[PDB]
Amino acid sequence: MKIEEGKLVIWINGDKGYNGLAEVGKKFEKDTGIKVTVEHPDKLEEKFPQVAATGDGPDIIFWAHDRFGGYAQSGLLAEITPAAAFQDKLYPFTWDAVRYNGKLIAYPIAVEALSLIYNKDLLPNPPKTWEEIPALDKELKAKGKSALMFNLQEPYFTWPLIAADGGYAFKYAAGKYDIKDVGVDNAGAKAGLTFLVDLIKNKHMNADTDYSIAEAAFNKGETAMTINGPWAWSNIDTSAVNYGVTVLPTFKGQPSKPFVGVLSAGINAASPNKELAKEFLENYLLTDEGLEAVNKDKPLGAVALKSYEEELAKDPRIAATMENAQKGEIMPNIPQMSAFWYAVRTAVINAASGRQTVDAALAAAQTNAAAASEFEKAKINAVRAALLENAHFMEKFYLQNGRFKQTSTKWPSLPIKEAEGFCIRLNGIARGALDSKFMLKAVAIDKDKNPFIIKMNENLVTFICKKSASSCSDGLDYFKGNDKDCKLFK
Ligand SMILES: OC[C@H]1O[C@H](O[C@H]2[C@H](O)[C@@H](O)[C@@H](O[C@H]3[C@H](O)[C@@H](O)[C@@H](O)O[C@@H]3CO)O[C@@H]2CO)[C@H](O)[C@@H](O)[C@@H]1O
Ligand code: NA
Ligand code: NA
Ligand code: NA
Ligand code: NA
Ligand code: NA
Repeated sequence: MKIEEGKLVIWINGDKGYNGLAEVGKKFEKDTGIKVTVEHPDKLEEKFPQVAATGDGPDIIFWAHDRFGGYAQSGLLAEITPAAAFQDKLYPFTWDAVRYNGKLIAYPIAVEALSLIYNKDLLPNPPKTWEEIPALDKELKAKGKSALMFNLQEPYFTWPLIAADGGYAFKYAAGKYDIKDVGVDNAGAKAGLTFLVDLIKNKHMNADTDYSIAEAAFNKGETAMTINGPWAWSNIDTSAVNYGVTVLPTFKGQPSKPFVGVLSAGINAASPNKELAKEFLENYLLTDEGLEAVNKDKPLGAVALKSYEEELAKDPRIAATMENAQKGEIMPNIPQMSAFWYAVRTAVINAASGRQTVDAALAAAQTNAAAASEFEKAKINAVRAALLENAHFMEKFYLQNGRFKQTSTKWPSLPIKEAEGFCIRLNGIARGALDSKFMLKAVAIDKDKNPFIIKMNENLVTFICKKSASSCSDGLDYFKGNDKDCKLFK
């Protein structure tokens, strides 16, 4: 159950250079005696918050930075505090990708963007526009080939087209990503997904194509182009394909806008090996030799470490990666990114299969992306459970005393005064309060992490309110005052 002291367990995705990373772990063990176990479990980014919530999981978790705000909201990550001399060794924008509510919550490793990858023997002059792909596919179909195959099961790969003409995830305004301003169903997003769906309708792509299908077709010379990231180049090198890496096609005259990911390494808040983890990441991995060992296994892309990036930048494939990154933008790291991705995944699959029109698929995704996160819903349920336990006490107290108040100016002391990061009190001053009614109110101790209050009456009718000035630190035994932006709990 508990993480073992005196060892490092690392999780990293199966498309990355995990054998190269294990070589870094071997060097760490030679120098320190500390064994390093690198694992690449399936769905590691979903497993981590499940097991880390209980104090389990790896010491170190690797993923793109977009997952990390959610992990931090759940209290799963240790704060990262590099010395200034170390911080200056990495590009500032990579630290900003892993900065959440003022704190660094991971070490940045590498900067990833998708590029267009093309077979130079089939296609010495690849297209500059998406619009010319249908004609090109027709020519290649006459030769027993196809123009383009890429993973249609993951929204990461289709997003650059959706974003090109105006799609966006969350608008950045007034100094934050605004989770109420989602750009998934505007005209530009609809234009881009419509074009992808048109390609499928016209048999230029097949809706069922996934990562392995598209990789095999490209690496076997059956399709002229694919869309993928630097991690994919290793398997192409093994193949007989002479490939180039270039800027993504434009759509309606505008660049495709890939979402740029920073592969990042966080430290589990429950790890008893935090100082060893920091030494591994700072002094072994984030060095020219450490990144090289990973890069030799599967290319990292551009790296966050300035010294090594100066070498990698001379590789034309890295120059092309950077060109596409410059036309995209950094993913937000905020907790809501999970809801955004799951929503767009379903939309693309549904529109591409014909199960829904583009308009209906994206209208649903727009709603789902802005809807209450899984964290918020779980928190509300868990806080409500604590309210129910206190309500049970209130009814026990009532039977014992004939009223809900202890005295005319004092409420009885509750059995569950804190739960799930909320303080819980009776709501309303006791003076003049009626004898056969009560209200319980739960307020967050950390109101940036849990920006809502929950209140419940004696018959368990519950409201969630997003605006309240109440504070758990005000030194009082009750709450008073009105809440705003309230909605019935169902
Ligand atoms: O689609 C469901 C999927 O949504 C979320 O996954 C997203 C990743 O969080 C995001 O980083 C990006 O993933 C790509 C990696 O950055 C890249 O290094 C490489 O591994 O390819 C990945 C894409 O397959 O985009 C995906 C969305 O496609 C969410 O975190 C997942 O739990 C969920 O399964
Ligand atoms: Na340091
Ligand atoms: Na910090
Ligand atoms: Na923000
Ligand atoms: Na690289
Ligand atoms: Na470039």
